[PDB]
Amino acid sequence: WTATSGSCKGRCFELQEVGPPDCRCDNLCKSYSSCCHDFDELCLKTARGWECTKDRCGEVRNEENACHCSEDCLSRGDCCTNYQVVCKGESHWVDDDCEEIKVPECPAGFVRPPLIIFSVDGFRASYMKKGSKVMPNIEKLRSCGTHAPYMRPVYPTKTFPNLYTLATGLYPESHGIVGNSMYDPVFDASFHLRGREKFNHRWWGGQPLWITATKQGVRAGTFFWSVSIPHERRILTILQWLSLPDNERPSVYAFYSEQPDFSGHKYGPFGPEMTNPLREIDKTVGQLMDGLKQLRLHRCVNVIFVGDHGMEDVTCDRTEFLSNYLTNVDDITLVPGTLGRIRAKSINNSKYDPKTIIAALTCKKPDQHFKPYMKQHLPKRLHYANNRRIEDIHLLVDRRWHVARKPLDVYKKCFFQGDHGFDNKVNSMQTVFVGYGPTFKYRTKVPPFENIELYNVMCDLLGLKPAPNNGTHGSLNHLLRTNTFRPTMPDEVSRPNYPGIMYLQSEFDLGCTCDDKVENKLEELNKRLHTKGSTKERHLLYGRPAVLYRTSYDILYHTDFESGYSEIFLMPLWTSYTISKQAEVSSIPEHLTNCVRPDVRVSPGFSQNCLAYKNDKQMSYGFLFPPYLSSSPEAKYDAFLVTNMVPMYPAFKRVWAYFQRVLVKKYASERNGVNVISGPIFDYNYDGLRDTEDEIKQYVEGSSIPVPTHYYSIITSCLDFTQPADKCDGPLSVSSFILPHRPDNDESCNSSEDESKWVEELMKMHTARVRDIEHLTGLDFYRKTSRSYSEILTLKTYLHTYESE
Ligand SMILES: *[C@@H]1O[C@H](CO)[C@@H](O[C@@H]2O[C@H](CO)[C@@H](O[C@@H]3O[C@H](CO[C@H]4O[C@H](CO)[C@@H](O)[C@H](O[C@H]5O[C@H](CO)[C@@H](O)[C@H](O)[C@@H]5O[C@H]5O[C@H](CO)[C@@H](O)[C@H](O)[C@@H]5O)[C@@H]4O)[C@@H](O)[C@H](O[C@H]4O[C@H](CO)[C@@H](O)[C@H](O)[C@@H]4O[C@H]4O[C@H](CO)[C@@H](O)[C@H](O)[C@@H]4O)[C@@H]3O)[C@H](O)[C@H]2NC(C)=O)[C@H](O)[C@H]1NC(C)=O
Ligand SMILES: Cc1nnn(Cc2cc(C(F)(F)F)ccc2CCC(=O)N2CCN(c3ccc(S(N)(=O)=O)cc3F)CC2)n1
Ligand SMILES: [Ca+2]
Ligand SMILES: [Ca+2]
Ligand SMILES: [Cl-]
Ligand code: NA
Ligand code: NA
Ligand SMILES: [Zn+2]
Repeated sequence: WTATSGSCKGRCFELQEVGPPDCRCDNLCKSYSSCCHDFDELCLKTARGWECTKDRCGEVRNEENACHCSEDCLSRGDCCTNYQVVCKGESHWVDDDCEEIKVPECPAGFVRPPLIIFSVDGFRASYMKKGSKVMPNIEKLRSCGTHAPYMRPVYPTKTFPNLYTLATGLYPESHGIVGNSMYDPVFDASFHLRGREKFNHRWWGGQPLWITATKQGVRAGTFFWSVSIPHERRILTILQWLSLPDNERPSVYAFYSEQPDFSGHKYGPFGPEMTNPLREIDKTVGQLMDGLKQLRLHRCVNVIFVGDHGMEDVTCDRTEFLSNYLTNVDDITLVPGTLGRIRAKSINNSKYDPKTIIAALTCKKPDQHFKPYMKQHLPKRLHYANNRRIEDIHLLVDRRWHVARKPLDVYKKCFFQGDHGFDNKVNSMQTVFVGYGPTFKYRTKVPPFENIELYNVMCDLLGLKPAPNNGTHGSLNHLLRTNTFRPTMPDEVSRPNYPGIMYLQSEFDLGCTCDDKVENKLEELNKRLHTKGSTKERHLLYGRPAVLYRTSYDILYHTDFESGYSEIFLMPLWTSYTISKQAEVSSIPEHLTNCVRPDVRVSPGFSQNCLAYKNDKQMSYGFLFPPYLSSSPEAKYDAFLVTNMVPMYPAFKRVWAYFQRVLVKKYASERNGVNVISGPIFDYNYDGLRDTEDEIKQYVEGSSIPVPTHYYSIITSCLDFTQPADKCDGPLSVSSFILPHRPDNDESCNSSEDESKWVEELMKMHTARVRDIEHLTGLDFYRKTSRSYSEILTLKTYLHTYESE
């Protein structure tokens, strides 16, 4: 019930919410059908439109008008945004030259520069260049302030997950808005864009910026706008709140535009019909900036211009139908479109089987335009699994396509020419970031970054402590003139042991063999120095990784590589080696094919054994430092130490051996040397965080040797490739991956072909940030470089995407 006979007189766009049944006058009352009877008349005035004209200048105030051009409008804070231009000979903000804002220039009574977030739906990154001729105000923000060539959204690249990620700094698996449509099996309730379930607070986790602000004493405008409120009235409302008295005035505001997304779905991302929505959005930015200029706030407020996701060409004919693959199509529920999520239609059917659905959807048609995954197998960079609202079975849809359950779903629903939701590394899905104001830098371009980082920066802009989130605070310090956050590196929790030679060969009973009994004081002191760390500066270039949890591990040195060997997991946590551009690849010699050698620094009890692999018919082994890249025949024996061995499915060994034999030397050639850190990851509860021992679900049969869910590598070189990786004076360059450790290559449809045709494609799909690996291992890399810590945090958030420009 709403008692809609209250009044909005003196309450239009009130900031505090009034509870049912009393009627509301806030910017969300329409969406709840709860506005007072006189909300339209009082709060949504339209008379005489949105612009002053010469003949209105100096008019007698008429309270009916949408906005005013009477002499008293400046002190009332309700002039039309163009009032000073039409009536007082002033210029539009866009016509003024840009001039560096070195210090905030704020009216007295302003405690801090306000922040205005101007959010645009479906604004594809490339619109900034391609539409620049019809967007002069946006182009002035971009060229005079701080801009990125693009900003990466979160997956799925849909509105609700992304706007709420912008507001919280959280991945959708953590904040709970994992799609525009969701079923929660614990609530037994469905969330949809249409209707009332979405307003229930139980769906929305984390802490959005307006709550962070309010908890810390910083007042916030209400961020949400009902769709029927015209944009001109939204801008006027913001400008009116900015005229409130000091103690009542908010410091943070949001504007939202449904465009250009609305027209992009109808016309495609570059339909000729898209020029006018871009012009209209630019005009709205111009009203805001003119309005700030009237209030003397145009060199006081920080403005962020930001989008939720881009837009791709998608039409009805590019739809795959599950009815062309599955026999049982009526036994499933599909969430369809630019991603798929599948679950059982009925929980009472125990002849539903995910294994059979996946197999029926795998590589079944030559050009197939989607790929099925159990969610724990999705690329870890998507961070899309740890939530009960994410169905176990997921379809990753190719850009430009849809999936649907049956043809009748698509013609009983062609209209549309645009859509979005695909993998967040797809170029068409990228969106925009510009920051302009006293706290942002002047005429500065910054590299692309992820939208999960912005909440921390918005908190820095407002002097707030951010709630715990998934940004890396400090990684965006290079966007800011001041208010930077100066983090300190985490403290190491476990210090390593440095074992020497402590065991005789006969103490080991591992079932391993090696033909190594090939028997010099010159060369002998030398090999002793290598085991004590004499080449360590060449192979460990950025210091040893720090171990941020409690565990027992050993540093082991070798001529060609250094490792941190876990006595608990029986294998290295990390293995670090440098490969110069001059390095040569060699074979594994015949007599060494099955060689595994006890390591006399590490007890039998803290070693793997060969018998376990012999007996486990599913599981084989590989090595972390590759024997192919040994510096000499004699050094190569170190690569067969049992402390360099790790468990690998034979199907995974295909991928790993090709990476190590072919790709590393390719990278060294191209990048002028590389330093590689490789290791295992265990994430059996798919939470993106390092597993403890009692979470491990699989061991090499009959043993305590844990099986990794993934293998990573971090591949670092000099950004100035004219300097070799091991003698780099300035910034670094990194690419990394987290490969899933699977017992088949069903993910790669062309895996019967030579590895040259499919392995690197797989690795690109599983590209990762160094920070993703940090979460999954509890290790902290790049501890000892020449570089500032914020620069290193930016390097750790980099993702190498393998998209063109
Ligand atoms: C990205 O950043 C985020 C934020 O930093 C990281 O997420 C944090 O990760 C921590 C570990 O996974 C986690 O800390 C746990 O908190 C538990 C208390 O939880 C409530 O309180 C917080 C704070 O206000 C709150 O935000 C939580 O919100 C979640 O849950 C509600 C729904 O109930 C949602 O609305 C909301 O969206 C959010 O859901 C997400 O997180 C949960 C897990 O908390 C998932 O289940 C969801 O799928 C979704 O992703 C809560 O309201 C606390 O209980 C935990 O302690 C347990 O484990 C420790 C080990 O130290 C042990 O001492 C205890 O025994 C205890 O276990 C007991 O319970 C078990 C379960 O019943 C049981 O098995 C045992 O036998 C025991 O009885 C733990 O400290 C923190 O909640 C989240 N925060 C958020 C906001 O998500 C995230 O990791 C980052 N991601 C990456 C990749 O880095
Ligand atoms: C979601 C979400 N999370 N946080 N916020 C708040 C937020 C955060 C941020 C920012 F600062 F974070 F950037 C910036 C702006 C906003 C306000 C967004 C807003 O006013 N709307 C209401 C209209 N919405 C909407 C879209 C489409 C349809 S449909 N399918 O029926 O056409 C129905 C809808 F209700 C989009 C959200 N929105
Ligand atoms: Ca959107
Ligand atoms: Ca885990
Ligand atoms: Cl969805
Ligand atoms: Na085996
Ligand atoms: Na295959
Ligand atoms: Zn859309």
